[PDB]
Amino acid sequence: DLADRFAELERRYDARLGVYVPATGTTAAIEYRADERFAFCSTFKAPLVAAVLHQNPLTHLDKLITYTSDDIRSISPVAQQHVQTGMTIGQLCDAAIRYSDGTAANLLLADLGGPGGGTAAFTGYLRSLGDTVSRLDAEEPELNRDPPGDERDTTTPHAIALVLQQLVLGNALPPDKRALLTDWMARNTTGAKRIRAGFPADWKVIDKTGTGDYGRANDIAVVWSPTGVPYVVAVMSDRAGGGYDAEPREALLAEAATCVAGVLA
Amino acid sequence: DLADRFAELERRYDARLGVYVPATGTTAAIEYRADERFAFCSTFKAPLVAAVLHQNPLTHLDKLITYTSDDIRSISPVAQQHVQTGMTIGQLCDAAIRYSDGTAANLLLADLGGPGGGTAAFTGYLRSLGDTVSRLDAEEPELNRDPPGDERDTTTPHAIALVLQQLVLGNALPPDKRALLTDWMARNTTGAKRIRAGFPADWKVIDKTGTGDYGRANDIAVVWSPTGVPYVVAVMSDRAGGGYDAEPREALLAEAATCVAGVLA
Amino acid sequence: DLADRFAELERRYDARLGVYVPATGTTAAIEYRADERFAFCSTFKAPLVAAVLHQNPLTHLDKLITYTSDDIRSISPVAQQHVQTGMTIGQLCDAAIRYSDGTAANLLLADLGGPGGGTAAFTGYLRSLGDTVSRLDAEEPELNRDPPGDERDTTTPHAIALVLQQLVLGNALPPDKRALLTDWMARNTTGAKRIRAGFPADWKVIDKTGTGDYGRANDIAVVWSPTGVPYVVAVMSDRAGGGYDAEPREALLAEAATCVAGVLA
Amino acid sequence: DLADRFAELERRYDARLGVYVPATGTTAAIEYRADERFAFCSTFKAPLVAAVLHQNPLTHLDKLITYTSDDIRSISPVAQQHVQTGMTIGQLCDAAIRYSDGTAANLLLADLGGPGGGTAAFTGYLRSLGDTVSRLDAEEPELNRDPPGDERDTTTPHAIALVLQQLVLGNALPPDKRALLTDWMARNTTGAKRIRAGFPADWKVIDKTGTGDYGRANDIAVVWSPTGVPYVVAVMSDRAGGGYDAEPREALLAEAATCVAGVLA
Ligand SMILES: *C(=O)/C=C/N[C@@H](C(=O)O)C(C)(C)S(=O)O
Ligand SMILES: *C(=O)/C=C/N[C@@H](C(=O)O)C(C)(C)S(=O)O
Ligand SMILES: *C(=O)/C=C/N[C@@H](C(=O)O)C(C)(C)S(=O)O
Ligand SMILES: *C(=O)/C=C\N[C@@H](C(=O)O)C(C)(C)S(=O)O
Repeated sequence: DLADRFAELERRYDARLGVYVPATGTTAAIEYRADERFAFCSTFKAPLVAAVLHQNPLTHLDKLITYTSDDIRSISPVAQQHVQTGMTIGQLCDAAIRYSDGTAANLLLADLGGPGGGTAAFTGYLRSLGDTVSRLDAEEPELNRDPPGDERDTTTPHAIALVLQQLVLGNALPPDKRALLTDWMARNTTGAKRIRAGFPADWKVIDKTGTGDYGRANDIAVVWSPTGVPYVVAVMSDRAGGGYDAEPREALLAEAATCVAGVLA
Repeated sequence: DLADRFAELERRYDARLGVYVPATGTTAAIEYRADERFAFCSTFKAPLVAAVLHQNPLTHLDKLITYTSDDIRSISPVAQQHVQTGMTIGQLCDAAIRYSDGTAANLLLADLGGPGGGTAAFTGYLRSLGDTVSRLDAEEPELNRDPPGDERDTTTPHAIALVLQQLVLGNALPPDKRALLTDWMARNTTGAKRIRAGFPADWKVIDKTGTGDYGRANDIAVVWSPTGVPYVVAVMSDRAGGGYDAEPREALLAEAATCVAGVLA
Repeated sequence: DLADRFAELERRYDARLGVYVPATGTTAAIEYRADERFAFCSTFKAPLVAAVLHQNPLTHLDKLITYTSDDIRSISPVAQQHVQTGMTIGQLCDAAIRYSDGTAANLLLADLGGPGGGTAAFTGYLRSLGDTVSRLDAEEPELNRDPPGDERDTTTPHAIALVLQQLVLGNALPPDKRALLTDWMARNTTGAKRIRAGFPADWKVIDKTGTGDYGRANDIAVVWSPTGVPYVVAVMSDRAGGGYDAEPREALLAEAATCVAGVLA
Repeated sequence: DLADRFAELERRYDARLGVYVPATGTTAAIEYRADERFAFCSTFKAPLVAAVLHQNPLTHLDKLITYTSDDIRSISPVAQQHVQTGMTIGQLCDAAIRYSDGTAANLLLADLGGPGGGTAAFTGYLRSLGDTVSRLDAEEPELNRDPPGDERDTTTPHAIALVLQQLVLGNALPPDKRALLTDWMARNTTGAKRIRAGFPADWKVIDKTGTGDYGRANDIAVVWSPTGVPYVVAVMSDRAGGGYDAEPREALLAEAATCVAGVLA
């Protein structure tokens, strides 16, 4: 039983492990705490980019957005260097996926537009992909700091997985819009020590990481087999027992992913 | 129930798969066809270099060995380039391991001395290491093409996995010699597509490959988890039903090594 | 007349090129715009680490440095994943060289201590080595975006080439420290397409890269002949005529290197 | 100029160096002892398989050739493992290129047919490519050991370049046949320590080596620049002053190819 190994890593790293791999024609689904709620954290920036892509035509990307020093609130390695010049919507998609830029996310959220920075617009977009569970209620960085047991800004390894299956493998976007999102994820720069570290090198890995308080660490990915077969992997985790300032354990995610690789090989 | 996945691979590739992973304090031993005989092929060169190292003072490595054109009877990518200069026992060790050089292995066997070019001497070194089943009856390239069912030049995944363990991890050698074999194997250039390919890149892998007729392909290795725990992995396979000319499938080996990796995480 | 090839590359890549290789015993010094000023960019992180190493005992490298979100001001691939846990002075040295992490270089500059985040100190360390020309007046990322003609945050291929010769080949650091700096520069991950790409593979190359705006692209390195002769190579280029957003051209650097390689053979 | 580096290596390696790079549209011709005669050695097997390719249709490759133990007269790593079974013409091509198999060459010569193992036939195909100079008179291994000064079994770095240019870059063979020759030369296994070791790794290199007595070391190659420009490089060398059993110096060839690489960049 793969679940015993998934229940060993929890004890080993003292964490709560969630895993979900959508079943294919050739393989059953992998499930561990799949329908338990975990905090999005930064992983919501994947479906956030595809939202803006879906409501707006390709030219919307060349729209410039200006901002000030007060708009920078979370880790923003790209946004802090363009406060004077401003950024085009496309650049904020690149910053938000590849570098998990917090400000670009809050901006892309306002670009969706609506109540409370268009968080509701975002959940809305998740409801037209058939996901009725997930929700987003705060912005960066408060969405990372909700206490355990609270359902705000939460998702489930089961529900995000399917979302990413629809977005990268399905027909949620047109191909030329699907091309941009995939590339941004294939060039993500924050997922080296996670899912990307547990799959052999001759597997392809696109991903979007998520980190937060209470030892939260997420990586959602689409990996390709050396023969070209695609699968979707969702790994979410937190260490609430350790409290607010518990340390997130990346190795847990990399070790988990290796277990998935073994069954997927 | 990792045996089901191994039995699925055998079907997928039209091959017979044999795997052994010695037990560790934390984990149980993995066994598929562990006590069946497969052909040594060029995996006998790892303990061959051990035997040479074992019976000689370190100074012997500088002893120059000269040979003639009629000695190059198989592929010898290195020895073929030194027929006029000659080679030292060390350079023959390096080539026999790192480039699986055929001529190197026969000269080493000769340096062991005794009946039949030192095949008997080699087998006695394995008996002294406790190996009760393995046997080397011929030289390169004959030892690669024995017909199926013939027990000559065969070992078992269980037997060789335990020899490798003692040579690298145990005390069969002193540290100053053991450190040479480990290096040579650490820098093998013929197994990028086998065990190396099924294990993530943060796992250290040292190996010696073997390939022969009847679609034979083996690889024996020591692997170090990212945390530092060492494991020994014997993977051997043949496709003797397809006949003499059958094609080895390196992907089988890699895929089994990826299966072993999930179980070992 | 190697200065005819360098000039032809300048014409071809629409760039200004600077090249210095100190003279060895066997060979003369290679010079092109050698005494002209080029922006440091990230190449300052190599002597910076040597600065921290020099002023502190080896166990100072285990000091834990904690930072916040506001401290992530440029791309910081490592620092951004450790905001919770904090980084050691050893880890910061690692990431400033190998991933050219920006937050790590800024922190280290502070650990040097002194006026304006320790840039006066970094400079003073260069003055103690003999460099009377270089200067460091800003932090990351402001030090990459100085307008052409300005002398703030600049060195010269001549000047930097001699600093790197002392730090690595000379005795500006005791062997135990020196070997750490040498090892970090040997495992660089940002210089695959620059000097490394311009030398044959059987030459060992350690290096630190530099990139900025105005198509700035530098790379400083020590290289070892196959026989073991060390040379220091300082290559720097910009394209400030094409303005702030001009694209750097790595292949200019990989080609210059290929020219220096032939002359040194 | 580049000729003074070429006269340095001669002194450095105590040898006689011959370099020829035919001029292209963009570059001039590199010449050093370009018309001085050097022993073919095993580089005649490049034009040899082309000759067999040329005057036969593609189906002639499947023809089978049986032979005996007495035919095995030179280093024959592949032909010695097929005495019983025999070899097809194509195996004799691949073997004679990639592994420099002596027996396979002497059989290909005899397949061309005619006087004295058909050597005249071979020269009879060189003149038709315009080469008035070169000649082949003996078989393996005698062609490798004619004395210095003698003209049998010689070509010139100028005369064999323009054949390899026609034979890979020209219209000497149709594409179908062209494809096979080229592939065999890009998979050669005897030229890692020569031209291939002196050009950067992002340059493509195909070659056929030659080695013999009197310290004779040749390599002829077609190399591609990282941008796609092809070049023909002919390096040949002997050390006639050190006697019949003088050691060949591969390093000279690598260094000369690195010197060719610098101007070509
Ligand atoms: C991505 O959306 C955010 C993660 N936030 C964490 C991080 O590691 O970057 C914190 C908790 C450090 S943060 O909200 O600054
Ligand atoms: C190394 O010298 C540079 C770091 N930053 C520059 C870069 O090209 O990566 C900037 C200024 C563009 S950045 O902080 O991304
Ligand atoms: C052609 O491939 C040449 C072989 N010549 C020499 C070699 O080193 O390979 C000898 C000495 C083996 S030979 O005269 O056959
Ligand atoms: C040792 O057993 C390894 C390799 N040799 C085989 C190979 O596949 O290359 C032979 C015997 C077929 S070979 O001609 O080297």
